[PDB]
Amino acid sequence: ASTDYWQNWTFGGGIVNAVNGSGGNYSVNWSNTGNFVVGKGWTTGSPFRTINYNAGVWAPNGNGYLTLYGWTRSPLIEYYVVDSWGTYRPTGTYKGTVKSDGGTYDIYTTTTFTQYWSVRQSKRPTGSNATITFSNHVNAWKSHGMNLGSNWAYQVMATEGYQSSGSSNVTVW
Amino acid sequence: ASTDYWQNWTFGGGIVNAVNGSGGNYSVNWSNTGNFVVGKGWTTGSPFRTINYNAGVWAPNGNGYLTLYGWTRSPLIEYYVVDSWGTYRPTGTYKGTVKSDGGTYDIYTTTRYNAPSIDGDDTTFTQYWSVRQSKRPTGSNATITFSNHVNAWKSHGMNLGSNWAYQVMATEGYQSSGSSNVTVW
Repeated sequence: ASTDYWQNWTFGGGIVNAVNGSGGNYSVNWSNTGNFVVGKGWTTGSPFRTINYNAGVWAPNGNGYLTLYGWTRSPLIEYYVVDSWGTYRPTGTYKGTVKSDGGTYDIYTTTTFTQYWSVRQSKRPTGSNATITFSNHVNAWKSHGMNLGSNWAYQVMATEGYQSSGSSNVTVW
Repeated sequence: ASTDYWQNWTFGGGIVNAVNGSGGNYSVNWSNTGNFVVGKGWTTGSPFRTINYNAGVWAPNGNGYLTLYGWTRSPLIEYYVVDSWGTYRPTGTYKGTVKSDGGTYDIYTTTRYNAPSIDGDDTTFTQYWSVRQSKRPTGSNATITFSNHVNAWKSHGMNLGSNWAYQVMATEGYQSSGSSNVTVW
């Protein structure tokens, strides 16, 4: 599918070199300081979307996430489906598990507004075509009282980095 | 001041080559964009901020704004202070004028849909605009004393939200080409 949206949010200092490539491809190399969220995706998110991606490079040196990222309004909720990370596996209040796309994910909430997380139990292999069947996560979240808002905002396959260095190259469709 | 925030939102196709430069510097070269908003500024906006910038290059070929840009929540409001533009000078519902930083600005409001994805939801949110009456000269250090604008808006019943989001000196483009180079502090 044609992604129709590119986002770079960079907070604080240091280097965050994000490149908005042709079609669904992007790259980032970083060395900060702060925090960033970079990704390609869709302007209106859907609980039904299947995200295809291929992480040609996934090389965080420290704290970084390779993750579906998006939010809803009414109410405002941020959500993540984390397929890989660096030196820190993100966690929160444990809610349950979901099996999807050949992996098992732990379900967490963090905190004011709430964030919803699915975090793969081990790092997903990268370099081959991968799918995130978002509906599996959405339905699992519902079963643990984690319901998304009614007004859907953007939805991206993102690289997030926090006070670290690294490189990623990701193609999204 | 040090900026602590860089934003690039790019919607649709075309080429939008945005560069997060050192310090408060950034550039954008674009062609045949859908819509984009690129800017350097601050994660938490303030109605009292004094924004300094220098646009070393302002070269839109078509529709493009050189504008202060930000958001509030409670209520949700998107706001602009437009110093220059390309072929299209932005307008809306005329409210009055304000003098600030050597220029005169017209004050406008516009409305946008809050939930276009929801069938039967026709609720809206408001945008506030100050748009310079003539294009501001670029290439020298320029100031936007934002409080002057906030105060003028207030006097026309245009009140900003209590919860402040980001605030950037932005380049925006819409179905156009061009280039900009701006340093923000």
